Amino acid sequence: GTILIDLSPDDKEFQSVEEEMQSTVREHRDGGHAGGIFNRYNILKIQKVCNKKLWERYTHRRKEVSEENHNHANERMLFHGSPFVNAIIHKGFDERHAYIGGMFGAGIYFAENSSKSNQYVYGIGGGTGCPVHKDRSCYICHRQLLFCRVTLGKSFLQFSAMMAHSPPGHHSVTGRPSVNGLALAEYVIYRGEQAYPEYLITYQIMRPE
Ligand SMILES: Nc1cccc2c(=O)[nH]c(-c3ccc(Cl)cc3)cc12
Ligand SMILES: [Zn+2]
Repeated sequence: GTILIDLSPDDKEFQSVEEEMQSTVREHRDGGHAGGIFNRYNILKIQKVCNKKLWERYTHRRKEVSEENHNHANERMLFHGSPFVNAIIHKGFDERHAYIGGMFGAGIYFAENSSKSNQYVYGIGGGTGCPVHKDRSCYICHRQLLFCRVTLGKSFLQFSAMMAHSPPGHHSVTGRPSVNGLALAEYVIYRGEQAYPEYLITYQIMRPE
């Protein structure tokens, strides 16, 4: 069902996605261990992910959520990094894509910081790095992130020092940073239907000069 349509770099939609990718890079407390050392990315391709079935799966759930939340889906655009990216874009998000050991329980995790999702591209803690060089900080191998439309609904605020169910009466969990000054928020949904994998970004991390 899925088709991938390339966006021209001249297209304002390309530029706005690249800008969110680039401007949400931060330094991480692991000093680059999981995701590599970089301040910016070389964006190689942005593709729009088009799947009618999956989109309708998403908009149905979004409607259910907003109807439970005074007509407010609380929709965000958030990054997602995973070794299952290629599965996700064909079959949609489901329980196989959950971070089982996550600080907010077994759910599917999204980030405001692109560099945060970048840590999971090769797996939990960056795994053993790129399959070709076994290097978590590879500057050569091509990486992929998703920029996703996500329905938060009523989100449970977890103040935090940084498949299951949502907490009763909520539709998601918000991981609010309570120590790392510059960290952006992280979010968890417990229904895969509450996200749609809208953009596939192919990129490299870049070596600082
Ligand atoms: N803990 C996280 C916080 C923010 C963003 C992400 C994210 O983008 N991906 C992930 C992730 C994805 C797949 C698997 Cl198998 C494990 C973790 C976590 C994650
Ligand atoms: Zn490599």
